[PDB]
Amino acid sequence: YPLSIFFIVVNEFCERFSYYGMRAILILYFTNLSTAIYHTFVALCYLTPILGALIADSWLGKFKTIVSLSIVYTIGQAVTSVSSINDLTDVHVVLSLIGLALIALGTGGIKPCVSAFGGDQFEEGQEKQRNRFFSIFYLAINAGSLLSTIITPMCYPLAFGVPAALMAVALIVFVLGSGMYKKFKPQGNIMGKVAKCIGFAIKNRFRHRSKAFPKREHWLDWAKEKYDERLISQIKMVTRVMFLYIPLPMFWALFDQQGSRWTLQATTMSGKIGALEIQPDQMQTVNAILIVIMVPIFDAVLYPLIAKCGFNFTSLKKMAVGMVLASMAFVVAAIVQVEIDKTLPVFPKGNEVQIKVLNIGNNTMNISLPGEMVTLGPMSQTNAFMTFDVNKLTRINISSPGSPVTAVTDDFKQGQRHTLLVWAPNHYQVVKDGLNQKPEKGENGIRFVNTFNELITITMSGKVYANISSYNASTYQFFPSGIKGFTISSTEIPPQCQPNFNTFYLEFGSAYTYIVQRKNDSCPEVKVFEDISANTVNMALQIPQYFLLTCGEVVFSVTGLEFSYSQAPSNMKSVLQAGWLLTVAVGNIIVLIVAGAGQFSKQWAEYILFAALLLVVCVIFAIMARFYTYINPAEIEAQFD
Repeated sequence: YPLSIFFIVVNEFCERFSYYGMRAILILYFTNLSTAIYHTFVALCYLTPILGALIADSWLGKFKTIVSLSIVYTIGQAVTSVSSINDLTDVHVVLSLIGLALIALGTGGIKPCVSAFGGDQFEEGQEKQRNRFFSIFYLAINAGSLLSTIITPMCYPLAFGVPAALMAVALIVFVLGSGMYKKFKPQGNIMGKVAKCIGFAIKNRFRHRSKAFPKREHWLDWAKEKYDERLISQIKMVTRVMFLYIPLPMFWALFDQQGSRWTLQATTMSGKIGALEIQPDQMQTVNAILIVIMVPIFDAVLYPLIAKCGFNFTSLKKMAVGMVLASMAFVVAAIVQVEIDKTLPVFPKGNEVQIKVLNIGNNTMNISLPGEMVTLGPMSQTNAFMTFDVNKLTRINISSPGSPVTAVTDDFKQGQRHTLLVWAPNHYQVVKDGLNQKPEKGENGIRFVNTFNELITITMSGKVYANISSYNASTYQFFPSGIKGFTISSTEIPPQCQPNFNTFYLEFGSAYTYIVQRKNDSCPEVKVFEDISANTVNMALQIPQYFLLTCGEVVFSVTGLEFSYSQAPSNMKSVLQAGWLLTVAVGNIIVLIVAGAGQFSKQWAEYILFAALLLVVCVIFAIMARFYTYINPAEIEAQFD
């Protein structure tokens, strides 16, 4: 029996491995809305499966569609790669756009058919062996995911071309197994038959308003009037099973959160392990690492042990329990979410304005501000931002001991942090900061200030600041952690001056401002001032919140596809798979429905998003589980004719 299986398993592992490659690249290629864009196309890929089962069981069977959809899948990836080269080498965008739609079909028509195809090989009441396959099969899906991430860092033609090539390798091997596959063909228009049967029955029910209206079957009492009984039996099994899925999709909206929402939180939690220098975006991989080792344990020890004590868990029992751990997983995040709040600074909102003042002169200056004054010595700054109201910024006076007063006639934008630089009694400057949140992806911004009469130019690892006016600062640019070297160039600088310099360790999430000042020998000097503190909380603390979800998703997901396959009738095995996959499609809509948040504190969203909904669904789902939909032995009922 294993012979024909290996061709199938290696195909999915090889296939889905390449599939993940396109994911990270796509968002980078085009560059809150990232949540929509990331989720929108994720759901889109799961609408196509609708086109999968219909064609598969109503036309050419299952073997043909896999081969056909495999070819069209590769073309989409290949076309997108070359079309991208056409735009840069030489309307053009239209070529790239078409690839996306073509790529989706393969991603859609393959997932349902492949799963149903594997199960067919098991026929001799091989409950344990067929289940072993599904446990093995799911372990293969994440195997590709793990390898995809590690190779991604190590070009566009190869970035797109190379992943596409593997699918061809996967495609070729699957063909070789044709002589060994156990395959079945359709015997008519199954989809059409059901369509007509449903319409006639309900139409008949509409008739006889008060004549034998009480139905002994909610729908079948009327369908039987024209159609074959065993035909009614098959639809009856599928109709009941599909009902149980109504409460399921909410859960998938609770698992996807790790893709973006948690990764966003990883930005503010970058306390780096001493041993290594893990990056923020790599945390998602931790789900892959656990799942490969966790899956064998459950099948190996846990399930046999549970049997010994006589708990006798059923598929329904596990699925209901599986949702519990996922729910409890999120509340752990909320604990971590509130914890970080003790360290992150506060940013202005709307009509609020935050002000920072930095003195770079050689003499102390006195600053007059609405309802308060600040005196800052040479090369000194305020240790924290000062918040103010836009309307309350009425009078601003600047003076130095023994110097005339100087007013400020500039303007400030509400909702933007502003910095005031003063170097002489009547010489000041107003500059915008640009950033009003934690830096994206964890990198730390850097800028510079000009004090010399002439323009200056500075370069630092592929990024250049040039033509900077005197007593005016540039805008921030972001660099990774560690230590970076930089060089300066300016006409006023004599050649003999040394422009080579090095920085201190950067860590993650910090924001420092440099200052350039003249030495007695005309050589420049470098001073550093902080604006935002470095991230403190360690990143490994996300492991707790991760383990429960992955441990809970192994018990849930594995049973989901297996239980969907068993209850399906021998004729419409693939159709139900669409229902199962269709569950995920709805899920991403709910998170998309979030749109704006009622308030700002993220801790609220992390909590109500699961507790008020997921648990309520669980109890509601349990009620439906009380109606023993598992009591259907789909394998034997057909034997009754």
